[PDB]
Amino acid sequence: MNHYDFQGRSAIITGGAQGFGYAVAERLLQGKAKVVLWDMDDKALAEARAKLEPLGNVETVRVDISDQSDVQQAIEATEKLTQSIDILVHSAGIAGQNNPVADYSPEEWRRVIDIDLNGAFYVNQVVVQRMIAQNYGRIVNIASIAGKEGNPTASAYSAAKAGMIALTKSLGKETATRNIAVNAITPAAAQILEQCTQAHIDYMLSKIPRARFVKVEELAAMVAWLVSEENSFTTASVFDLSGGRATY
Ligand SMILES: NC(=O)c1ccc[n+]([C@@H]2O[C@H](COP(=O)([O-])OP(=O)(O)OC[C@H]3O[C@@H](n4cnc5c(N)ncnc54)[C@H](O)[C@@H]3O)[C@@H](O)[C@H]2O)c1
Repeated sequence: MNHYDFQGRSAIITGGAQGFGYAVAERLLQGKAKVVLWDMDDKALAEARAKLEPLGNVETVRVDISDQSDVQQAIEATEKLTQSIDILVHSAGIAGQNNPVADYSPEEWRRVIDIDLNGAFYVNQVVVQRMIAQNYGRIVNIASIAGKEGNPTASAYSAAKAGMIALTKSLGKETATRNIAVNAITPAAAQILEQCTQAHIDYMLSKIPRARFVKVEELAAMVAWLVSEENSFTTASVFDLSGGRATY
């Protein structure tokens, strides 16, 4: 096992109460970062803080990242809890319902874009402002393989994740002359997936050459390096976690 140092650094992790964000918070606490969990569910946040407290110092902020005003209230509350805001791992988002474009609900389309794309912009804006003021920052926007490939019957989700990738490329080059790294990750499906049929699971696994889904352990390990100081050159890039499926 590697060790990523985070002493003196503070991190914001949206969607940190469970799943990918929780696994990243668990690893950043091993690097002894100060972790602030952003999530919409106040109940899940309370269970996360209870599990993670024996691992280190953790704070929680209730916020809907698709509401820009709630994001503005969240970043100010976080400033009262930290000395600086050094790391952002944007993991909040929904999967959206599955439907062909010909049948997709306009309301569901707008809901997916607001949460998975507009929300990512709101969070990235207020956090990078602090990173600019301190001339330090590391950002990882957790996208998806769907953003690269355009999965059939998931157009809204795929379109939202592709915007997050372009947002990442744009924001990265805007801050390239500063000590700020802005990158994204395109993971495959994770072990959310239990609502699927077995035949549907066999189809998803047939597109992944490793024949298995990514473990939250493996995502958190790669995120931990991407938000460390040693990631001092690569920015506006996409790091893959698809197990051999992606071709670019
Ligand atoms: N798990 C997968 O198979 C998979 C695959 C590819 C990409 N992703 C992406 O990774 C992210 C989440 O992954 P996960 O496995 O941890 O899902 P999850 O359901 O286990 O957790 C998602 C968390 O984000 C929160 N959330 C949703 N909308 C929110 C909002 N407006 N404001 C604040 N919090 C909100 C949720 O409360 C939850 O805590 C998403 O961006 C997802 O698109 C997941």
